[PDB]
Amino acid sequence: SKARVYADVNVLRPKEYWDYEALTVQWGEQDDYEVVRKVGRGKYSEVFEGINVNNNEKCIIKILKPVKKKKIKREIKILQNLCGGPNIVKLLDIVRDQHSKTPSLIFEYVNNTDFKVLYPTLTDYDIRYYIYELLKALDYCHSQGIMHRDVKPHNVMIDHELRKLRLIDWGLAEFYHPGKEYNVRVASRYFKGPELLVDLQDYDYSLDMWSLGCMFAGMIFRKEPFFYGHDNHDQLVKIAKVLGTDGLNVYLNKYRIELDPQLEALVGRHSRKPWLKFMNADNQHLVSPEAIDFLDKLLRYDHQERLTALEAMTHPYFQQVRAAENS
Ligand SMILES: O=c1c2c(O)cccc2oc2c([N+](=O)[O-])ccc(O)c12
Repeated sequence: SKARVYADVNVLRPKEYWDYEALTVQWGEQDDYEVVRKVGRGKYSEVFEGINVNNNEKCIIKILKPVKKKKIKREIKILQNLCGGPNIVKLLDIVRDQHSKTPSLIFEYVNNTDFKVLYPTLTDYDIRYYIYELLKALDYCHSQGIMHRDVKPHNVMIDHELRKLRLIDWGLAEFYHPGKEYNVRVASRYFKGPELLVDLQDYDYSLDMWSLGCMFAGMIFRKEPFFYGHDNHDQLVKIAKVLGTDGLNVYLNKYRIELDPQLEALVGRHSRKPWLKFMNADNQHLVSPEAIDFLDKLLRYDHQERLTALEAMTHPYFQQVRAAENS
């Protein structure tokens, strides 16, 4: 399997663009940034809000708790290559953290409003708008030969007041190379694509489109997460209970994949459950034929059948967003 788009991006670029291991950081000075308070944590990162001592503006300080250095260079190299892209967080500086020998990434400040409180208030139009903004970020990073691999509400910061969106945490992001087999223990459980769950390792940018689909489904149906599995095996079961096993079967057959016996039994057999079956009084104001058509084209077992970020952006669902933009 290989990406249907942007497959040769890293093939055409200098080895220095994607060879993150050869990266040598220009360590800045730690006293240049002052921590003001904690704001959260990734899987292996402590995040704080700070202030640049020199120019007094606000910044974000992400201390990469022991991640592994190979992994630290990867994230830095990717952030450097993506800086300036639409709706992508911007890396301003890189320093050493006193309490530890942990690198510490300084980002431009991003005001975010917790999605758990924000999402319930978004109107039909707001959802179209923000998803389109997120799509701009994905088509951009894909066009630059990079897969984010951890798309989820938690990594999409939105300033609802200024209507600004930023795709964050590129700690699991990677460079796409045709035919390469990647690790499947990426992304967060609820947003893991079928490829990660059946061990199809030569996956590509399309993985992000599945995760986007999961986020989108949770938003329009007001059910988060939309696929609520309790472990990776159960996650595939939850997906199969909605998309049906008929399609799962065609997929496994196409890619010559054999589900282990345990997982195959857990999956069982299920008929497809119509998207409209998920509509109720709480989400009626968000479920429209265009929303469902767009969603349907994202949540496909076959990663090769999913919309690309560029195609997604031209879907009629976003027609008003584009119209408004062309002015
Ligand atoms: O990983 C990040 C992150 C995280 O894991 C958990 C909670 C907040 C975060 O914020 C970030 C911000 N930010 O808030 O501007 C910028 C870049 C990042 O990588 C992160």
